[PDB]
Amino acid sequence: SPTINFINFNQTGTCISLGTSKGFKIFNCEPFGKFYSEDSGGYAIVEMLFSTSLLALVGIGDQPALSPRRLRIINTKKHSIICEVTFPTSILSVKMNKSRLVVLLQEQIYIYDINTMRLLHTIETNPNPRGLMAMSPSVANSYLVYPSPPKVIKNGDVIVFNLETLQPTMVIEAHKGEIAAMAISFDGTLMATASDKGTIIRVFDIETGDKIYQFRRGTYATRIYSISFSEDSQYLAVTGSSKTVHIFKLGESSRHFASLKLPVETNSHVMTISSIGSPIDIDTSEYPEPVMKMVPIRVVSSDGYLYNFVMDPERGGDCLILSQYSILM
Repeated sequence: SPTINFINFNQTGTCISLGTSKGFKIFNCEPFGKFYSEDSGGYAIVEMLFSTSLLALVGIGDQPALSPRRLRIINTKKHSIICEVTFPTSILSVKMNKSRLVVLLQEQIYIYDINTMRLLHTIETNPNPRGLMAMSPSVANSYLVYPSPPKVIKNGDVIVFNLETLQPTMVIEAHKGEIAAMAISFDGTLMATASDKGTIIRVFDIETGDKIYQFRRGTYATRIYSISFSEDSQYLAVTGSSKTVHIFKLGESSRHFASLKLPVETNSHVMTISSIGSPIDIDTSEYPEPVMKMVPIRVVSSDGYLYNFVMDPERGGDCLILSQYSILM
């Protein structure tokens, strides 16, 4: 039985990247199935480009060849190695769209042309120990957002950086405290942020800097693990240490529009990621709660299961858990 170290969806929500102590795995979401697998060694980062065969790996450290300071770019259809780049400190994050690749270190950001692999720019950051950043999956609004703390008020400033021209566009005073999560809409239009107090979720317009939405999350401060826009930007999923997943609806303030309840059986210190899918149609029977259009949402947990929920786009509330599958069987 292997330990899970990393999980992510691809930019579309159709595939799952996963990295364990013994290899890495790649799944299709629906109909669920392993698409690729490898027993090489321990991995810390496994990141996809949308459904191309290119993926980026960083080994966790149980091998001389996969030090945490090394990005390796592989092709799964060719079984080839496109490239490898090394960095002065451990890699904390890797993000991609079809024009640029970004590697995130605690105090630097590296920005590459993804076809050439020519390094285009490097940003010197103040310490980002939590490896927080968000990158637009659309080339047309190709934006990267990353936290901008003071070098040890204004702890929750965020930098919006234009990847195409490699120049910063604005500073958003998003939060009063350290940033704890960030997401960017599929069209590179909106940004969503939360601070380490997880009480308030904010949504800004990238072009303006104008705060467009503010949601209250929970009552007492709890940690936030993830934020994700649905592709049409009408819903926003946030997961944190409460074992609850909250869905907020994007039309002063608002509490959450719906919630997902992961099974009581799961460990309570498990971290999760989610993605909200395009709506679909369901027959009433075979699922108590006659053909309504639900909104499907997927939640996958560190303990290694994928969960299928559906939300009622008009009534919200607590969402029904449709299904569950597992990784490494």
